[PDB]
Amino acid sequence: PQITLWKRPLVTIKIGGQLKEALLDTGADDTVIEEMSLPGRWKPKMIGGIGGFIKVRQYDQIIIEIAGHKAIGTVVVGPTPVNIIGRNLLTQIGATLNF
Amino acid sequence: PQITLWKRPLVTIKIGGQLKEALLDTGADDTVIEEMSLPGRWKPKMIGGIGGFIKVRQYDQIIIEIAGHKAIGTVVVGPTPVNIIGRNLLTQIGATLNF
Ligand SMILES: COc1ccc(S(=O)(=O)N(CC(C)C)C[C@@H](O)[C@H](Cc2ccccc2)NC(=O)O[C@H]2CO[C@H]3O[C@@H]4OCC[C@@H]4[C@H]32)cc1
Ligand SMILES: [Cl-]
Ligand SMILES: [Cl-]
Ligand SMILES: [Cl-]
Ligand SMILES: [Cl-]
Ligand SMILES: [Cl-]
Ligand code: NA
Ligand code: NA
Repeated sequence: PQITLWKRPLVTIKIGGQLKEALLDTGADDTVIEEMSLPGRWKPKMIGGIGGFIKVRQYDQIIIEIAGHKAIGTVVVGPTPVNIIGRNLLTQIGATLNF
Repeated sequence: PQITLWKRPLVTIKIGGQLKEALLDTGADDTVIEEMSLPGRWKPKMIGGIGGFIKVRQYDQIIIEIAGHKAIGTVVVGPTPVNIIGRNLLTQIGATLNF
């Protein structure tokens, strides 16, 4: 698809069998998801946004569908104001920025 | 141009006669620039993201050249850790997400 940016580029994702809404975010290195349960072990990570840092739980090789495209990669979980799909999984679904 | 997302989508911008590097950021509603002076009136605003909120000064009708494309709109200025081109100006240069 071709997505214009007059509105937020929100898409449906599926993770852990659950449907969620997420922002396709070229300004995010990482994929950041609201508090939820994921399988396996996690390791710690500090991510920094506009208003400082938050601690998150990093899970690798998580299976997630994004706007209908399968990805498998790292997802970090923590107190984000919105689910964010960052460049690590945008590259997996073949997304580009064009103008 | 077509920008792949293996790396941060950083471009050169010109604003207020200065050159800066900025992130093309589809996850950003607004265009947020680090502390600088801009001409005209301004009003205070709070904007928030990962970590919390920052106070910024909102300037209207500001022209920015974004990787060679001129665009005009609101720019907010404050203690952001990175210069960000948000959707309010990405739309003006015709930027889209494609996959
Ligand atoms: C109202 O208008 C706004 C409101 C909010 C924002 S924002 O900067 O807070 N953000 C909104 C979003 C979190 C809902 C835009 C994002 O693109 C920021 C943009 C951003 C980038 C860097 C630093 C600060 C902000 N990215 C970001 O926080 O990425 C996080 C997660 O991944 C890491 O990669 C990034 O690079 C490493 C750190 C960040 C980490 C911008 C304009
Ligand atoms: Cl919107
Ligand atoms: Cl979708
Ligand atoms: Cl990954
Ligand atoms: Cl605007
Ligand atoms: Cl358009
Ligand atoms: Na795992
Ligand atoms: Na103005």
